[PDB]
Amino acid sequence: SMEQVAMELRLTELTRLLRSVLDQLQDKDPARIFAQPVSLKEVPDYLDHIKHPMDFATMRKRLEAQGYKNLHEFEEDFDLIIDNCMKYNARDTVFYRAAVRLRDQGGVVLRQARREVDSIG
Ligand code: NA
Repeated sequence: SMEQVAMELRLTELTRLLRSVLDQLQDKDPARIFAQPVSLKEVPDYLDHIKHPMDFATMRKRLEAQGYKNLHEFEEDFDLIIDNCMKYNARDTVFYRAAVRLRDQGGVVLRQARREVDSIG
């Protein structure tokens, strides 16, 4: 059907907006602390602490499969990256502090994305 292709035109265009948003969030992490999953060989207890790991490469694979049906789903994943990191690492660490900064800088980008997704549809 034609409707399915119009929805697909919108899921596709959402993906195009989310890709720009992802690239912009990932520029606020020049250290690349959040680029790839935490290594279970280097952190073998990780899953005893964090039940849903997330990272930017994993978000990108989902994005490129058109796996985000709305901005809420995308934001949930971004907040995992931040939230996992602030739980696992102590407050006085470079990692915990990188997450705070990412969150703060990410907020501005996400605020305007919520407007563009509402505005365009
Ligand atoms: Na903690």
